[PDB]
Amino acid sequence: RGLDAVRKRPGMYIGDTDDGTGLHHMVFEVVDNAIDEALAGHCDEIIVTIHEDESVSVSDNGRGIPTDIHPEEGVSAAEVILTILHAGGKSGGLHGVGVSVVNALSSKLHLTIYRAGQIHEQEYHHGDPQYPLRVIGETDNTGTTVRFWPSAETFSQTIFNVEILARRLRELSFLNAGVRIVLRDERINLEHVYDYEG
Ligand SMILES: CO[C@@H]1[C@@H](OC(N)=O)[C@@H](O)[C@H](Oc2ccc3c(O)c(NC(=O)c4ccc(O)c(CC=C(C)C)c4)c(=O)oc3c2C)OC1(C)C
Repeated sequence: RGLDAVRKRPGMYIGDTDDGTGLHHMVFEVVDNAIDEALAGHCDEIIVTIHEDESVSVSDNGRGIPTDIHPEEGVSAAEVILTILHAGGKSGGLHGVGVSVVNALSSKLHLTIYRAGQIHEQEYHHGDPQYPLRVIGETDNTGTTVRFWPSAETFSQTIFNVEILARRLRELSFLNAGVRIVLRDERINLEHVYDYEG
């Protein structure tokens, strides 16, 4: 029920769902979550991939979203982040809502966390967890990957424009010294790297 308010008023949260601004806002909200991990001093690389299947991945080398079950809540902290709107201040719509809104408006979302020597994943359909967050391997790395398929029920157009993403990612690179920002478009075999060390 945590995501019901977003399913009911997608436009209020993400912006215009027709003109493509709301659609690209979905990527920017996930990137903003990775930028916060960089501002916290924990992340210095963010990779945005537009996939052949038209889904988008955002991967960071941050701490990784915490995976521990808060008995209070009964589920992994990550599931709380993905299925409950935060309480802080917040293309039209709201700026800084983060991944909960993106989850709600995605037909599918796949979460991978690299944390505490372990690889954890969870899948959502339209914001509903399909199974509890689970361990699937070991890793020496840390960070978070969010891959999402924006809902064809919510957005009249679902094809990401590599130029709109590239232009905003260059602004963010300039605004965030020391963060290596990579954009990959597998549809056209493009890679851009923006690295402003300052
Ligand atoms: C979408 O998640 C975002 C994160 O996005 C990314 N890409 O990392 C990032 O923006 C930021 O991530 C934080 C924000 C706060 C803490 C944080 O305070 C940590 N400190 C702890 O000792 C800790 C350890 C376990 C634990 O369950 C929690 C609370 C869990 C939270 C805040 C989800 C905190 C920690 O390890 O990781 C943190 C992380 C990874 O805030 C989220 C979780 C909403």
